[PDB]
Amino acid sequence: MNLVLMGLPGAGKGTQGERIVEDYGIPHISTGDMFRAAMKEETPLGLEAKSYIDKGELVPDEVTIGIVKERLGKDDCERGFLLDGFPRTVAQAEALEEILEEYGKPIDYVINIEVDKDVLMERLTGRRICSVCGTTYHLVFNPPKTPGICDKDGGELYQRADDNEETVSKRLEVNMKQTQPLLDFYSEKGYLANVNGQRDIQDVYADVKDLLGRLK
Ligand SMILES: Nc1ncnc2c1ncn2[C@@H]1O[C@H](COP(=O)(O)OP(=O)(O)OP(=O)(O)OP(=O)(O)OP(=O)(O)OC[C@H]2O[C@@H](n3cnc4c(N)ncnc43)[C@H](O)[C@@H]2O)[C@@H](O)[C@H]1O
Ligand SMILES: [Mg+2]
Ligand SMILES: [Zn+2]
Repeated sequence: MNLVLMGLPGAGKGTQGERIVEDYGIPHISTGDMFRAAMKEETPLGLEAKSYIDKGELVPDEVTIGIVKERLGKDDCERGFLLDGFPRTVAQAEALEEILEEYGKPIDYVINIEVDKDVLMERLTGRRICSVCGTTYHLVFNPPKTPGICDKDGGELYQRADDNEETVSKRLEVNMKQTQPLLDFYSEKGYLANVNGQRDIQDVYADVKDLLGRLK
């Protein structure tokens, strides 16, 4: 199963992707997570990406395409994969098309998780992330069993650096500009499937499961 999840900041790509990987065992590849892991490990990649990430701007296509090409070439991906947050520009989509021919693994679906732009700020300012595994919670919409710690591993939950109001505004602006072009690109390819992500997590996942159940 070759999948791509797309959506505006805070729409719920990670929340739905974790559910997909637990049902299908494919690797969950999020470029955002890769960038934050790089920053945490203080690598050259982390240094390069941090500037854009802190501003809520897109990390340049070249370096981003490069780490995805490398990542998809790993053995854990020979049985399928779940891209999350990549591609997010038409240029990245065209590049992904080329890359997948190489690794002989064309896209089955590009799932677009649609949530009103006006309710995303609340999704992000109320978000808490696990410092250990990266899973996310929400103070109101999906709270951890115990405040301050992850259900799975007890790690401390914190607020992602770019989830501040100022940065979210830039993130929304930047990605909204990229949204129609990406939808048009995949609609034409026929890989696109829009899902209403502004409902309970389970209702959203049910619709997603429906789609994936159609693939061999
Ligand atoms: N390809 C690329 N090219 C260039 N630059 C790139 C790049 N990829 C990454 N970058 C750089 O990296 C930065 C960060 O990228 P990235 O980490 O990919 O940012 P993002 O796309 O904005 O997505 P988010 O992680 O913020 O949200 P999400 O959709 O996963 O939502 P979640 O499930 O956590 O949910 C959010 C909250 O909502 C809650 N929630 C989830 N579902 C629901 C629901 N159904 N109902 C109510 N609440 C819900 C959750 O509990 C949580 O609190 C970018 O800004 C850019 O600088
Ligand atoms: Mg995410
Ligand atoms: Zn955790």
